[PDB]
Amino acid sequence: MKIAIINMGNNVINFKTVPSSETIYLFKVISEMGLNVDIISLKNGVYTKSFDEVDVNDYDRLIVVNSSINFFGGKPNLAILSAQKFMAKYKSKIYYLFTDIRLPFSQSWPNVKNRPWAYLYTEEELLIKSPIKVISQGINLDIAKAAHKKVDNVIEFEYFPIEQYKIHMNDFQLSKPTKKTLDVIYGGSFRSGQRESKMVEFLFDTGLNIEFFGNAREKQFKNPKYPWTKAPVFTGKIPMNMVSEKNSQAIAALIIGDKNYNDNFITLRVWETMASDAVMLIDEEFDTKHRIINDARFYVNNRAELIDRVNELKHSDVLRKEMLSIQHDILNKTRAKKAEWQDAFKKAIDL
Ligand SMILES: O=c1ccn([C@@H]2O[C@H](COP(=O)(O)OP(=O)(O)O)[C@@H](O)[C@H]2O)c(=O)[nH]1
Ligand SMILES: [Mg+2]
Ligand SMILES: [Mg+2]
Repeated sequence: MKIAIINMGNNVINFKTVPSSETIYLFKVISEMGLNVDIISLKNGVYTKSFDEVDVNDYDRLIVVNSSINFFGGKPNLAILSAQKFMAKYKSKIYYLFTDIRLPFSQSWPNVKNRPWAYLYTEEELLIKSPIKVISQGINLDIAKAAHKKVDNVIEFEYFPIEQYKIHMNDFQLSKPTKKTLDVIYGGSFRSGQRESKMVEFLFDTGLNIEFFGNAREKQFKNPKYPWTKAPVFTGKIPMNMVSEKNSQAIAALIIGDKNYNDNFITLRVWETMASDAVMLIDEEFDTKHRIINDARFYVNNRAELIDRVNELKHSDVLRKEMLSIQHDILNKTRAKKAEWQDAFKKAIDL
């Protein structure tokens, strides 16, 4: 029994990049389940074996982490091409880990054929024909299916909370009390504006000391539908393995998501935030039933309520520590279900 896990569109080496980090973390959580797993990437490394040195059909299961397959500048991207070539030769079912609604499985050949460098690859080499099982982070399978409406071989769909992987690591640990330097914090990309309204509502013109880290930059917020006067401070990107420590610098950390994420996705940030020393404040619309934490104090409906809640935490250290204790307790209640989680994952990949 040998399992192979690959990232469909990014090179995997270490924790210097987010997609590489995510693949390594998934590799780790699967391995810790008592399974033999290899990460296959462009070259052999501390965490990987090269695509060329192995033979895909020697593996009993092929797991693929979702990614975009867009070629920038219309130039070749070996991570994408080699991953799909690897997938194309596999003769069994492919398990696609669908954690980002915007990254559904897609065929690269259709884009390659019209390229001047098309002569470098053949349809036979890149067209993936094996049946595929999409393992959806989102519970709503129709949304997942709508996202894959163009593919002809994506046959199955099954929900599984993939991004709980950070809390189930053998080396997982809650963040410790941290000196506060910010009132509110949020880390992420601009996600092509798929969440601009919420970002402006909760992070702009608040009068609070707010920091926005990650790939997002102030100049990206220019939609006339969502005006603002004073923006939060944009500090740049940090390694994925440092996100909880970063969140911990603030009194509170914001939870928001894409339209299709509301009452559907429980993203990685939910856990990175819950496990941090920052009080988790959730956009009401993101979890209307309060399923993450059955305590309305952790939820905010708009800018005004966010401002009120944050001030409350600033004027009462005891309230802040109470809420942190509660989210830490809730996080642990989910960790106590690791066995179930592991068995659910194994079943998801037909083991
Ligand atoms: O500087 C940063 C900012 C974000 N992240 C990671 O990127 C995720 C955010 O991804 P995205 O912006 O797509 O938001 P999501 O849709 O995950 O909420 C975080 O949870 C982190 O794991 C990171 O590693 N470094
Ligand atoms: Mg994610
Ligand atoms: Mg309220």
